[PDB]
Amino acid sequence: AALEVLFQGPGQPGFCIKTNSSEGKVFINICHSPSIPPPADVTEEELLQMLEEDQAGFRIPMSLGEPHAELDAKGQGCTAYDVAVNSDFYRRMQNSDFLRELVITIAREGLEDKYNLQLNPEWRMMKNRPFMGS
Repeated sequence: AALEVLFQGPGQPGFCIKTNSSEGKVFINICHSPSIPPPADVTEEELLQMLEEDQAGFRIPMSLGEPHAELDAKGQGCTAYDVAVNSDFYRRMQNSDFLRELVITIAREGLEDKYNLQLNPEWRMMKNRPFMGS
C-alpha cells in the first residue's frame, strides 16, 4: 500500500518505531515534509470500509529511506530507516491512533518489500526519542 516517492531525507522528525529483523534491531523514523503528497482525503469510516475490500486499498505516498547505521541510547548498533509522509497528513495521524497504526503497518511492509526483510510486527513506540540518528 506504500506509494514510494524519492525524497532525500530527512524531513521533520516525527516519531520513532522500534522493531527488529532476524539479525538485529531496526528503527523506523516516521518523518514528514510538505514535499510528500498526501493520500486521498477520506473519513475514518470510509477508510474502514476500504480495508475490508482491499488490505492495501488505501495507498499512502511515502519515502522509503536507505538504511543508516546508528547507536542506540545504550551505545549499541542498529539500523534506522527514514520514512517521510505529507505534513498535513502527519497532523491527522497525531489525532488518530487508528490512522497512525495503519501508517506504521504500511511503512513496515513497504520496507520489508523493498529490502527483502522480515520485520517483527510487535513494534513499540519509543518514548525517549522522536528519531533514531541525527
